[PDB]
Amino acid sequence: QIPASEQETLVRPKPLLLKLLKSVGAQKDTYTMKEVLFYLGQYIMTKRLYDHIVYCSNDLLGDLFGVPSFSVKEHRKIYTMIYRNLVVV
Ligand SMILES: CC(C)(C)C[C@@H]1N[C@@H](C(=O)NCCN)[C@H](c2cccc(Cl)c2F)[C@]12C(=O)Nc1cc(Cl)ccc12
Repeated sequence: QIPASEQETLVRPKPLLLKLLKSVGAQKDTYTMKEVLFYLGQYIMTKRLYDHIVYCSNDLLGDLFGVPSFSVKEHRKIYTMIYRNLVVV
């Protein structure tokens, strides 16, 4: 059910993820996970990979996550895919 505390986690995205974030406006070295989820979420809507599965097999999101798609309901899984592209602060 995940803890609310997780969204407060401070993180430094690796180069590729930092590249995705910068496309929806991000301009920081370090982010809170809340910011990361919001910016990735706008990356997903503005680019219609979602309308409850997200389709990214032909996008760098797909490259960063290592999957051609994923269910937006699987939060623990999404969290694990995101941490592979960042370092905690
Ligand atoms: C464009 C969108 C797909 C509708 C946005 C997404 N909506 C959220 C959700 O759970 N919707 C169910 C309805 N309650 C989802 C989400 C929110 C908070 C934590 C997690 Cl792990 C999460 F998955 C969301 C998000 O906010 N950011 C985000 C980032 C990635 Cl990489 C995948 C999915 C998301």
